[PDB]
Amino acid sequence: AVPFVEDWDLVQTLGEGAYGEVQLAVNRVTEEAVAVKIVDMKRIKKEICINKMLNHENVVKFYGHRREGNIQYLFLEYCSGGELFDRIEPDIGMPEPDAQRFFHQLMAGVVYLHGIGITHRDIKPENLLLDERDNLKISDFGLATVFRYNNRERLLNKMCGTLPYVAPELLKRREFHAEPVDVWSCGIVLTAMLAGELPWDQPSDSCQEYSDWKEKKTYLNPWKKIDSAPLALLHKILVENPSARITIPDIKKDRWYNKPLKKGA
Ligand SMILES: c1ccc2[nH]c(-c3n[nH]c4ccccc34)nc2c1
Repeated sequence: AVPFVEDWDLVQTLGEGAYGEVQLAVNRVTEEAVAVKIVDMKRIKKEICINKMLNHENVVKFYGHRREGNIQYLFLEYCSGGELFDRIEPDIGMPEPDAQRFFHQLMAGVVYLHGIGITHRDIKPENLLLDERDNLKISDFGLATVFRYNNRERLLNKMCGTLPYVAPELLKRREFHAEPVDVWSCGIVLTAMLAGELPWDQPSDSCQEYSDWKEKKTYLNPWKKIDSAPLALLHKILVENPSARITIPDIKKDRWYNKPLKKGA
């Protein structure tokens, strides 16, 4: 019934991703905003697929796809808060309570994804978007994949993600469980929120700072910035053996996880 309701003005670049660009579009009638992620197939059927499965307040909403010959357009929730990456001040981090709130929302979203059998595989502050109220949303299912189907797990073997965030089993083992990889990467992001710095270049036995963590020398950065409650949680998440690593139901019971810290909005 409504005429030009389907015209959007491309208003500005939001981020020029590796595969193309995302542009803030705005509806000319309604003034609705959306990010339109632009992928030129000639330079994704899975990313569209996984996106159609998803519905949850801490996951970026996907509205639809315009096909346009070669240019793939993906029509996604606009988060005017930008990326979490930007609320982490270098060498400092952010207030404990802001962190603990963003960590509760990250867990929520991750519980939502594992429970529908999807693994995101690239969790990091650049992929954690914040709306106008400062609600966290998990973004970008470009690297993600299925790890339970018809209620049977499959082990992963493809190496992916982003080295400083990646679990150590994925560098040492041919095959590994999906869910401890995401947990692990959640703890790297926590460590960043609380110290403003990343602990190691990669979780290799050839990485001095990683050997230091494994040795427990927490009198060094970034751990000295951290504080015994959160850090105790981090001692359970960054455990090298993925079978011994804390799981999400157990992070929900953790003492700092349940510590009152913040006065509501
Ligand atoms: C400020 C700066 C960059 C931003 N990127 C978004 C954004 N929302 N939805 C997306 C979906 C995919 C990629 C980016 C986004 N909002 C921003 C606000």
